[PDB]
Amino acid sequence: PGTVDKKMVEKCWKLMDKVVRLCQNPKLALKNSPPYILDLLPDTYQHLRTILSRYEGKMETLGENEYFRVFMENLMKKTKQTISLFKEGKERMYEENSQPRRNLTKLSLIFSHMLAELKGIFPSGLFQGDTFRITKADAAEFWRKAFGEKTIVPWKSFRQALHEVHPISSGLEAMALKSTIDLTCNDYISVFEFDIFTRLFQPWSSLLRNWNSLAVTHPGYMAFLTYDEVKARLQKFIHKPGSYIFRLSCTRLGQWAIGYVTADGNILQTIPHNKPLFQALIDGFREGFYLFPDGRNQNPDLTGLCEVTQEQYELECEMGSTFQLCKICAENDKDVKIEPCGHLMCTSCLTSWQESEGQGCPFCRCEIKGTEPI
Ligand code: NA
Ligand SMILES: [Zn+2]
Ligand SMILES: [Zn+2]
Repeated sequence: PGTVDKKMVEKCWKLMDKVVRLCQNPKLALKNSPPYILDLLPDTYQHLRTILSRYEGKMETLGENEYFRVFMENLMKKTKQTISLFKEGKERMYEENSQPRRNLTKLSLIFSHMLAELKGIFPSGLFQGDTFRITKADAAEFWRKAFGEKTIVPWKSFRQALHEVHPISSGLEAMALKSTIDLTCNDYISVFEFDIFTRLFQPWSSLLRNWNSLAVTHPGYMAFLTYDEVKARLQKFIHKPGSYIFRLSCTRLGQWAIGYVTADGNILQTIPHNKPLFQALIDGFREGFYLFPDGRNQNPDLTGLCEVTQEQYELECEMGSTFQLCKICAENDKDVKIEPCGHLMCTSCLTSWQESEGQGCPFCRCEIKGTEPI
């Protein structure tokens, strides 16, 4: 990734301007709900101006900073990808539920994560990547031992280092993990992304089993939603007290929020504090609040996560080995992803479901907007 100079910054601002103008189109009728691309790109522009200001008469130093170089390459690639999406999408961009339009939401989330990361690494415009404080102590010790004060690490190197303490036992597991951690979708892991991941999937001692059981195999997991989208989803279960879902929030990375239907006709949400999510969900099940994930009658049993020992390493190795298998047949490897639910399976099981007249996704019955080969 090349040195950042005045010309490159100029080209990025023009590319951002084009994306903003494409997204102002009244026919898209974007609601200002997060991630709101019409605020994010102006806000990213503004924070870059703050950086450039702090580095006035020091552009040669800023322009060589590795994080900054990688960020500006990604900003240019992501804006070009968004412009390309409109060009190829044509009138489908105006269909609220088209895949092109859902792809715009995905890019908008990425722009949101990129701005959060930039603000975290350049608070007030000054590079502070090398003094970034990782929240969880074990995760912080891991990063320092493997990487020192580095702000970003190529995925290939991050994987090899993490594997030494938390085995990544299969290629498919690695791809799923990368999609979870690499928020900015650029094949680098920053200290900021690592901080987020290790807060979400604490405790460190069972990191990857926590991730699998919360983000892969749990029907209550909604990934990034707004609170209005959570309420909209649970309102369908307003007459089933104990129905619950849990989500990430693009405006507050590193935290979970659990929405649930009460016994009195209300929907509330709780942000768990000083408690891993799985313990929050065990407690809430026992207490009668979190009974029916996404309104389903069956709730996962997370107590196997209760207690890096040698035993943890072996449990994670086994989970990672089984990860690649399609869980409908338990025979073929996963090789297709359903959109928009994101569930993975083999194409044999998808076909069999469809040939039997089965509707929507074989796991969750969500309508299939498209599929993507793995
Ligand atoms: Na990244
Ligand atoms: Zn299968
Ligand atoms: Zn599904």
